[PDB]
Amino acid sequence: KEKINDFVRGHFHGCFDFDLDNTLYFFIAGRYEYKNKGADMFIEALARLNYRLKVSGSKKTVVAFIVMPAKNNSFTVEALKGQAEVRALENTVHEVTTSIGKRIFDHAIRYPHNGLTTELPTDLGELLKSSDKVMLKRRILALRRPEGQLPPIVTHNMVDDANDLILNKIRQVQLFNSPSDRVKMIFHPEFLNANNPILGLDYDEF
Amino acid sequence: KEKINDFVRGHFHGCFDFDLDNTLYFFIAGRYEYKNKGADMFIEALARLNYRLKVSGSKKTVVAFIVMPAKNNSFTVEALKGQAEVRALENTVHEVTTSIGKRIFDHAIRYPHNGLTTELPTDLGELLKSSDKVMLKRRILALRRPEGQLPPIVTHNMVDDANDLILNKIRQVQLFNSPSDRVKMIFHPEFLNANNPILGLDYDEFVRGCHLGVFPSYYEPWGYTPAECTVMGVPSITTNVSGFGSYMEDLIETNQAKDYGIYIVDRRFKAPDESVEQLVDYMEEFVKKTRRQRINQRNRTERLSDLLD
Amino acid sequence: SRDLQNHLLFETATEVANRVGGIYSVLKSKAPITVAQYKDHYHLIGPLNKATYQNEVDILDWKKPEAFSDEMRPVQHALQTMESRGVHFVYGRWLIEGAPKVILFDLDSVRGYSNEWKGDLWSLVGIPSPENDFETNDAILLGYTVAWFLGEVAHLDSQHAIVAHFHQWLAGVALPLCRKRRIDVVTIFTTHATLLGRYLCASGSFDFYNCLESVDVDHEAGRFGIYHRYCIERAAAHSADVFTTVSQITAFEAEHLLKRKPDGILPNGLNVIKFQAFHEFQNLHALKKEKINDFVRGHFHGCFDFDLDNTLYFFIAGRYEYKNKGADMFIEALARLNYRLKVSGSKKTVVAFIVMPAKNNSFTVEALKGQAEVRALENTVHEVTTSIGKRIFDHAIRYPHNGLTTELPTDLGELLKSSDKVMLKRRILALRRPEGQLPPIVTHNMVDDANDLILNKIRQVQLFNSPSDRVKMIFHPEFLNANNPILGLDYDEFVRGCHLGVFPSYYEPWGYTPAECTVMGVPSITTNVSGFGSYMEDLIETNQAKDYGIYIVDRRFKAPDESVEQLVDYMEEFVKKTRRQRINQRNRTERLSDLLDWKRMGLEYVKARQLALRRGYPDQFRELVGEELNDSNMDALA
Ligand SMILES: O=c1ccn([C@@H]2O[C@H](COP(=O)(O)OP(=O)(O)O[C@H]3O[C@H](CO)[C@@H](O)[C@H](O)[C@H]3F)[C@@H](O)[C@H]2O)c(=O)[nH]1
Ligand SMILES: O=c1ccn([C@@H]2O[C@H](COP(=O)(O)OP(=O)(O)O)[C@@H](O)[C@H]2O)c(=O)[nH]1
Ligand SMILES: O=c1ccn([C@@H]2O[C@H](COP(=O)(O)OP(=O)(O)O)[C@@H](O)[C@H]2O)c(=O)[nH]1
Ligand SMILES: O=P(O)(O)OC[C@H]1O[C@H](O)[C@H](O)[C@@H](O)[C@@H]1O
Repeated sequence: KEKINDFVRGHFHGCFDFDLDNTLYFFIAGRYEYKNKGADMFIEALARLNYRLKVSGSKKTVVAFIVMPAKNNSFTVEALKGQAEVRALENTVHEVTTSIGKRIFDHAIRYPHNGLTTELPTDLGELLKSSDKVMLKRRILALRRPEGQLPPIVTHNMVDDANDLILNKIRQVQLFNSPSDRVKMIFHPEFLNANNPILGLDYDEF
Repeated sequence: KEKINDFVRGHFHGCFDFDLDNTLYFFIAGRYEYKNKGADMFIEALARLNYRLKVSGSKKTVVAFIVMPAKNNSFTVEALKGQAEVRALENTVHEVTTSIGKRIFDHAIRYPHNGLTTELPTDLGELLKSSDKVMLKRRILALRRPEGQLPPIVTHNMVDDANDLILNKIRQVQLFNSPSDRVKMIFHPEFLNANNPILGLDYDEFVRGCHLGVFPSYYEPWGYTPAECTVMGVPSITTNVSGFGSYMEDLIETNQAKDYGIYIVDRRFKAPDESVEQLVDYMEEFVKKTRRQRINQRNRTERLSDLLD
Repeated sequence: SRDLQNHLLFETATEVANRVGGIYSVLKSKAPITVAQYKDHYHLIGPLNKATYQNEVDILDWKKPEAFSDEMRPVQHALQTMESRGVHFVYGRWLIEGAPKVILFDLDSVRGYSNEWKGDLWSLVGIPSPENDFETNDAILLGYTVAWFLGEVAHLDSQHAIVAHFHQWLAGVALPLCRKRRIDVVTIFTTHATLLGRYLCASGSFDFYNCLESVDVDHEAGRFGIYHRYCIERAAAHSADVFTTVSQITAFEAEHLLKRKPDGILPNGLNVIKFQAFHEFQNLHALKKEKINDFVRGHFHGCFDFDLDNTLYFFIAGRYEYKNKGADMFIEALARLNYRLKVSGSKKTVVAFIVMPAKNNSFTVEALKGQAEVRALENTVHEVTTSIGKRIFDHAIRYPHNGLTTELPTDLGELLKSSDKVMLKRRILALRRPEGQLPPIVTHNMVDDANDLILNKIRQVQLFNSPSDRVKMIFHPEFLNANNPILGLDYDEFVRGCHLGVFPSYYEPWGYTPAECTVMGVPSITTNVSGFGSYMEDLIETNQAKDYGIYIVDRRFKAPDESVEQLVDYMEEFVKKTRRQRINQRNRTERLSDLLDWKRMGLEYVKARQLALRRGYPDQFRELVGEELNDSNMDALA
């Protein structure tokens, strides 16, 4: 689940308005047989669930995955960039927390000497310096997405996007991953594999 | 030097009121020859240095090490506990900063949604929870020393503590690592070795980490000790009755030699109390230096090591 | 009765808070000494970039009484007058070292005035301003707005003498207005190039440096469709109390093309970041180089057949001006260098980066996936070594019991299990690339790949990053920034990581690009027709200059083909160096930093301001100093 969470933060970079501790992960998968496999029904019911949850005031979020193979030209640049920007924020946080550590540690070892009156730091300024703040703010800027751009409904560039049965159905029911939709939609038109650059899970693990 | 610091924090646990970024490490090392290796001058000089630094209101600290083998029953319980107590605080801080990490990250990735008005957290309470505080306070309590206990002057249990020349001399001059002393004494009665459980450095590594060797020898036909020290780019005090000192004295004009990290005490044409006062003048002249001055002096000392090849 | 010692300074430029090129770098790097000297009397001025000003400018409240002193009070009243005629602006601290107060004017806020202002410029200066050109529109708007502003300050303030300094023709429309309106300020104009000089060199046809005196400026300004802009630049240079360039090369050029001999040179400085340890810059080189190594490994996944420990990194960087910045010579020289290195059997590898912005649709999927593929292998390796660790540890702690007869494991199989081998082999497969596919020569998808000048030149010389090529090419058509997903470095960091900067410019009034390398202890190749190269050539004997990491290519007194061969000689001489010799050359390069510090260069700006005050108020200057001093130029006065 935590690897799924990693992908999902990247996919929703700059539009991340829900708590993953209160998010559920539904999926459909198999060969791309729109009618036979239930993909038409799945997408329809999710749209009705999305309406149902909004009405009842639910705080849950469903992220729904479709894993069926379609003709594509690999992953979108947005799917990969989002992943990299998140990875980059992580690494920046790790540098900052390492500094925080040295400052907490010095305070702890020195108390109660040199005018330290509390066992621990009380003010965030004792731990978090302006250079630390600058690089975090830059990492946050990298994750911002354009005015009115929503999290996409597909992870790849499709050969025939305009005629695809699953995408046209998602567009018809109007699940565009709006912030007010409690049900999110992600079509992944490739079979899962641990060498996948965005979601490095084999299907069984996923 | 970071490995020495790590040892010093342990040694001074519950008594750590000075700044390691502004602490210098002096050492003497060799065979236990109290008189011939100058250990008596060294300790006597340090006690006078301590006086001069206190009077001048200097905020610097010198921690002097004596590395000379004496019969012992290995490390004290105190030495080992402090090392482990400090590690235990390290690991607990590492847990807590991992937590702080998750919380900073969440805020960063989530901004500006769900009421996050600032890009970063501003209140420490968002990052540091009460379970985290309880852990850290417990580690801090483990580091507390009993009322009125001072960091020891020795790391080991000694076979004949009461008749040991070095410890008798340290106690005679009353260098007991009191908080108001700006000079600290640590006698480590065993050659260094990276298997050592409290200061896991071999000797060459230890020397590199230090700031100044002090080797006021009285009988010393060569003096391999300051020579090695010079080869590691560490400045050092020697004497004109040491063969290393005699050789450098003849090879460089003595006021210029201080620039290349070679201080030479005169023990041949001066009364002992004049030699001690000169040794203090050199130590005090070195403490005064800034970091940039220390760095460039080491550079010059390292060049000088071509001459000993 | 205006005070000459306690005076205001107003510095005006289009790049005041948005990077276009080197002028941004001048104003920024120069702010610490300028603020140190003036404090609350200094103000930068420019056009408000409504899009990008958010990132760099701290917005301040100019209306509160606390935001100005009482001697500086007139500047507030002047801004309150501009408000009461509807001129919108922004007051703020620029978020740089120095922290200088800025005044950015909204050019949309006076756009209604365009036609009567364009007309006043025609009738009362002479400048035809065809409506087509949105650049010369915005220059006229800015210039009229600023001359209006200084007009108010000059009337409302009666204590301070005022120095108005302006950089480039874009900010120089205010100059003729201050002269024509007899406004009580003294003006400096600094030009960082010439319009005609760019365009003459760009059309890389003729021998500009030697055949300069014989160009008909009116004919030539005509044929380039530049005359209306050339006329602004000329009026700036002619209307200023003091006129300056940045280099002697450009001074020679501004004499003959703008028709006024400059009063002196304002050579460009850097804000020299000292370290407490001199050697700290060497450590930074090795840190930043490792991040470049990380990128390279991804770029060459499945085609990685060289040792990065025996690989050097050359770069050219700058705005996309193919002839003027010398991208042509660079690519040509690398191709010959490749041939020399193959012939002499060299084991070294050179990876050449070209960092020049071009129209693009972001990074290729390929370049991103490789980074992801390499990062994924790294983590699998980390997993595998953790397990290896448990196993060495068990062996070591158990020895010599339970039949462990040697202190350490001897067979790999004790440590590396088959499940470990299976995941490592999967990651190796993900890095594999199809039969015959070569590492790209470019990291982005181009708009107009087939017509791009750099790509066509790389194709012409056939540097396709083949395994037998000892020189590799990577074109990165965007400026570097630490949020970049494939090479997460800021430009300064990347420069520290590299080994050699290569900037064989034909047209370069100064060239901060090699100067920035020098300050970072990175050797650079420049030319004798560049401001920086001419300047350094004058200070160091040209063979000694190579040992301090200042390689200068002769593009004045040599045929273009001799220059290419000289550039190649330099590259090959550098490639032959051992590591020790590289480390020693970088130290020698670093020592030259002091020569480029603003603490030295910024004295020329003081001479330029003194001369303005000496020309504007001769009587007062005389009685302040004691003699009638020579005002003919900057050095004659000092
Ligand atoms: O990825 C990158 C790569 C480079 N840069 C920066 O771009 C700047 C280029 O200035 P440079 O002086 O080399 O030439 P430029 O201003 O383009 O042209 C001339 O004309 C100029 C007109 O002002 C004159 O000042 C200049 O000296 C002349 F040669 C330089 O300061 C780099 O640090 C960057 O921000 N990011
Ligand atoms: O990313 C994926 C998703 C599914 N599967 C497998 O492919 C089969 C899908 O079956 P299919 O849709 O062909 O027919 P079903 O058995 O589902 O009716 C299952 O056995 C899954 O284990 C896979 O290998 N990779
Ligand atoms: O912890 C230590 C301290 C010293 N030494 C070595 O001990 C020698 C000192 O020599 P000693 O005092 O035994 O007599 P000397 O040879 O100086 O006359 C030097 O060469 C040091 O390298 C060592 O190996 N480990
Ligand atoms: O990148 P190179 O020119 O090979 O330099 C590599 C060198 O860089 C710096 O000097 C480092 O401090 C050295 O440890 C390293 O050997």
